[PDB]
Amino acid sequence: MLRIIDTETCGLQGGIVEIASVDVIDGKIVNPMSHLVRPDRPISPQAMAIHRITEAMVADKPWIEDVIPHYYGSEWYVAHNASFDRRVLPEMPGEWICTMKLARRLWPGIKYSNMALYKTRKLNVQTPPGLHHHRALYDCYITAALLIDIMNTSGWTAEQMADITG
Amino acid sequence: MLRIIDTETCGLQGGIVEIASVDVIDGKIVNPMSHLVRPDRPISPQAMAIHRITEAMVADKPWIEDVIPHYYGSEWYVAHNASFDRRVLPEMPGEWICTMKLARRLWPGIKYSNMALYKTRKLNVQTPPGLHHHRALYDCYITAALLIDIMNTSGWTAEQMADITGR
DNA sequence: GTAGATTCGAG
DNA sequence: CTCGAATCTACA
Ligand code: NA
Ligand code: NA
Ligand code: NA
Ligand code: NA
Repeated sequence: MLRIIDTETCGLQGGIVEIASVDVIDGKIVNPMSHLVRPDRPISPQAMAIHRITEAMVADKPWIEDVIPHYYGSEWYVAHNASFDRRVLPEMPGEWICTMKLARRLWPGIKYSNMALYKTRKLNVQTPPGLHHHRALYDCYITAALLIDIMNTSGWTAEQMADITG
Repeated sequence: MLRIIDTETCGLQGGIVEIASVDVIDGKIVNPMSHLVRPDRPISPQAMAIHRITEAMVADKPWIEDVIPHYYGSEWYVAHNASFDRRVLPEMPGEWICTMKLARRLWPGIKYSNMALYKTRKLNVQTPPGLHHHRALYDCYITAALLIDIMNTSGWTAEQMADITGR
């Protein structure tokens, strides 16, 4: 069972405005979670321009320390540029897989943003209502679609995908 | 006064088979020097295909040690990828300027080899007689012309050029 | 800001 | 063919 994970932050240095996940089991996306989170610092304008989460939206929410355990219990954590998410988030009890590194191995000499791989691979997922790109959950559905494409293209197992990641 | 320094070697680790300089004063190139040098090691065939200098050509020349004293005493040294010359040559006083770095900053988005720049900047230089590309002295005049173009175009002072190089 | 992959000069 | 410093990329 693979658990795509994504996080919106106050900026590049860290802070979480949101976290979301979906699970990939048997080539199907299931079990979506998402949480707006009260960050440990101000939300930089550059980052708000991007995810458009405001201070008022996260002011009555829980600290990351108190939300993160809702995401425990997967063997495998997948993320696009997983190094980012593994740095800004607290310690996750599981192994990491990076869809960015796997997309490069598979398809050399292209662009490797979450969203560029989506279009280049001509992917389609159902994405939840009320949630635009660069929200934790939306982007989860994107990164999960991408994983499924990577698994259907290579036959790589979770364990192999982690080996390539590390 | 800026002294352009260039060096032909045995490989990309070092060993000196040739050295040469010219001096650039008020946009004019003067005081050319060059020496063939006996290297502290074998001339690899990879280097030899470039500079064209055989073992027999430098078998009874002086070692770098006996010859580097002619080159000392400038306040400023200039070389194309000075990193390289600085590494393979004996330690040199004065301040270093790197034309590769200056070209990168002045003209982003092109090639930065001595000879690429020579062509793109459409340089004209008076080269020495009976030499060719990758003969220390020959390359000096190329790198000197590029420096004089870089200075005319940017108006950078030496101190500004040393800053850009990385003091 | 980050850390890793890629590039590009010198002989 | 060697190998670094400089230049990209992804992430918010
Ligand atoms: Na992300
Ligand atoms: Na995102
Ligand atoms: Na040189
Ligand atoms: Na040369």
